Amino acid sequence: DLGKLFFCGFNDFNEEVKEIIRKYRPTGILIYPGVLSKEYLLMDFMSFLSKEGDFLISSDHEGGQLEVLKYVPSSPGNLAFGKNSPDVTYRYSRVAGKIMEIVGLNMVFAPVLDLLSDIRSYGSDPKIVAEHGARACEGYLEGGVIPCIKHFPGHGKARETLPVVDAPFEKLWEEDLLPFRKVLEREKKVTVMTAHVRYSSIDSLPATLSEKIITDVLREKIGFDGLVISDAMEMSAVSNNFSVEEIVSLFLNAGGNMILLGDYRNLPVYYETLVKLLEDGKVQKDKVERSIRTVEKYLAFAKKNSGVGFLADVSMKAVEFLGFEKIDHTSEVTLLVPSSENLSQADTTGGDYDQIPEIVSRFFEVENVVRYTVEDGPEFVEGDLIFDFVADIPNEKALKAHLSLPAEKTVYFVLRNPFDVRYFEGRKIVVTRSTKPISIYKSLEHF
Amino acid sequence: DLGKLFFCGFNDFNEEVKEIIRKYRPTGILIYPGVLSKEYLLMDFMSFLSKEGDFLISSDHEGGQLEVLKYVPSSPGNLAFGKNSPDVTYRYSRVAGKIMEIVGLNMVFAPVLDLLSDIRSYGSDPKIVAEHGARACEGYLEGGVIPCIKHFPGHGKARETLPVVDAPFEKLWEEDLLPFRKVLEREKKVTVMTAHVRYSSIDSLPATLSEKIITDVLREKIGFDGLVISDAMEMSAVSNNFSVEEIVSLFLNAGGNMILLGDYRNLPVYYETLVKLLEDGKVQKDKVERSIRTVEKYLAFAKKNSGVGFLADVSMKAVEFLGFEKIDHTSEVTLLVPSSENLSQADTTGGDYDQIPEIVSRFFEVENVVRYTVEDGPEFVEGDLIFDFVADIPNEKALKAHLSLPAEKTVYFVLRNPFDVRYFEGRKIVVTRSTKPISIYKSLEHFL
Repeated sequence: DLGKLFFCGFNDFNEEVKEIIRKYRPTGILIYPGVLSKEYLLMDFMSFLSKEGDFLISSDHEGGQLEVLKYVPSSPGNLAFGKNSPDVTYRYSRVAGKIMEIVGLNMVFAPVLDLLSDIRSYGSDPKIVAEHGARACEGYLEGGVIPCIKHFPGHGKARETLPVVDAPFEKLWEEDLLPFRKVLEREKKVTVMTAHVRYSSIDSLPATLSEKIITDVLREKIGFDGLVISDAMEMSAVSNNFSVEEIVSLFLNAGGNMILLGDYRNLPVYYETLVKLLEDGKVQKDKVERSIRTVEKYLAFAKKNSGVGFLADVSMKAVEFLGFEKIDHTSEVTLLVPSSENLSQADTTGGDYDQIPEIVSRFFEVENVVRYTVEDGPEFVEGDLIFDFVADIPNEKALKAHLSLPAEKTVYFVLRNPFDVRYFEGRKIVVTRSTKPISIYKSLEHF
Repeated sequence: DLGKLFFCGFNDFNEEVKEIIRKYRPTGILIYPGVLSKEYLLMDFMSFLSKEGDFLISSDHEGGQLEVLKYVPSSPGNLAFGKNSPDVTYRYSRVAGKIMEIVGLNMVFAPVLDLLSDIRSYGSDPKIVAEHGARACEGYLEGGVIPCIKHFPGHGKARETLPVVDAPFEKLWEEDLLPFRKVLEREKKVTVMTAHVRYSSIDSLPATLSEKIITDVLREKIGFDGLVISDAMEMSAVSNNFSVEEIVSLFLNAGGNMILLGDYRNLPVYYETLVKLLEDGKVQKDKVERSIRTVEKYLAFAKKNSGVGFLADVSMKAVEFLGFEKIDHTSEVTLLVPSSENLSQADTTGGDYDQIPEIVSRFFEVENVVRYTVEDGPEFVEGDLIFDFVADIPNEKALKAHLSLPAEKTVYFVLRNPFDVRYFEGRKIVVTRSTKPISIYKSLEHFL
């Protein structure tokens, strides 16, 4: 139940992350560049989430200034789009959505409806902002991702730890809030992210922590009853001014639904805080169930597809182990990595070899990497454990170099043609049928 | 008319490329990493093709070993997939197809139906290769792109300028062609690429140029009356052993439809060889007009959207020029480009500024680059032409530094907040609403 109320950022994928997700079951999964820029990890992560349950998976891929998804054509951004027809915004959004879906994302942290008063905004004109945001939201929706409008009730006027807007509510309602009204009044399956700002006309609390704003204006005045999510609670604007206990309770009591933690590593403290609040009766249980239900309702209509995780399975299924069940964590391994013989523009082999050291380092302590050329084979070396990555064996000379290695403690990764197994009768062999990072990554993971 | 007969590879996009394309009207545009890896070029190229006509836009994105499109999730490759359900191959091909489509490609040079005898083949058992091949072709078509099976009738056994396969035609028919048969009689909407191999059981000529293979084994025996495309004719296996004249003739007369020039620069030569061979009667007019029709057929069912091209237009449209309409292309520009700090991993403005000199290099033969810190302003600088790219103006000492620059030679690029314009009253100003390469590129083009 309580994991539904949490949205977590991940900058890596590893046993710790797996553990946290299994232990607390947070529904919200925000994936950052430390995962995304390493497509084998992204694929594994998605494979894992596929098997583990039912998640809202998001990114900060707004287009323009903030772009993290390689898969999605680069956008000049919202301010550019602000001078075009809202139809094209619909167009870009529907493409981003579609690609996001294929990849496996089912939510996006966008569009920004804050006003200019910079390139992250559609513009200074409230109507134009609303027109674009609305079409943006339908685009994303039709593409396959639940969007998220930010930052309610509008961050555009703010001034500096917790920034402050002193516009009177009337001004706020006609200008900053307009796009939020239009969008919510027209699109339903939309989430809303709250602003870490003090609106000195209406509450001393930051909007994120204000019931006046979330309840009185968002839920009531505008009558929005969908998912409300915080900005990241570690940001200085709130974390420097409030205890975790204050934060968790104020937000939930204000009507918020999901707490966003930019750092998954903060979940055990936040979750246990909430457990306590429920025991204290300081957070009314009905408010928690309402949010769980709201969360599950979005969960229900979000797309649920393996995304890119299927590619991790394809890869794993092609691998063969020959001559061993497994081996153990030896602090160090020496890696014999063949040099990038091919320099043709479309061939990716070279880079794949370049990545091997870092892949391996997720499982062992590489300690030593030495590069060797294919035609000679590798130069004899000694170490506790030795991985010899094999591309091809072109000649008896090389073949010998490869076999001079201590059979008791080398593992040959037959990366290309499996019929190179023949050259290692009665030795320890990993047959990937590819040089790709993911194939190598999955192998090691299966020790 | 006969631009339909040509497929040309482009590793760049520029005034020459545009000129070849308008002059001769090649149907097939094959785009290489030289353009793909520079997204703003990819965009302007698609925008251009879009305004100019109706093409077959393809890439060598096989997946696995050969990957060229950032947009497509990487794949472990056909050999890996060959140990998987054919359904997954269908699955990949479809997502790959659907992405190519969004981007603006409407064809792909895959799958490889060649047998293993490595990582680019589905495997050694032809049964398996057949299944995966057809599933793949189905996938790509479902997604929006016409595939191209290759290389007909199969490179797998090539013994290594012009390789030879000496297998009995029966072994061929039973093994290497098995997949070509299976895909080809299930999916008429496919295309076929020819192999630069000599099959000694059939012909002394390479398949690319063999009427015994293209007409007798493919068009008649198999049944295939769709698109036949050459492997690239500059490849030595044909370049070293035959002349342009023989090449254009043997191929077209063998029943091949599109001639692939790896290097679009060989077009003028190849093109005029054909127009002469037509006057000479050394090339059968029936086949030329037949091929033109086959090509138009495929074209008429290929997807047509501008793809990523619209993003060029969107970027262009958000730009205003203020205080001039055009500037004389001087010999050198000096670029004042802001330097960038520690910022979120998600923020691309910094990488964007780094990219400005390569962009401007496309329009100037010499350039002095100086990097200034936004908070200080630009150090005073001289040049025939100065481009002052402005992120923002936080202080007065800095605004001063920007303003001390000479107003008849310096162009200010207001990259972010268009409010900033006010400061540069009456001066020459480019208001992009983006730090993105494409916006800066589009601006320069427009004032030259």
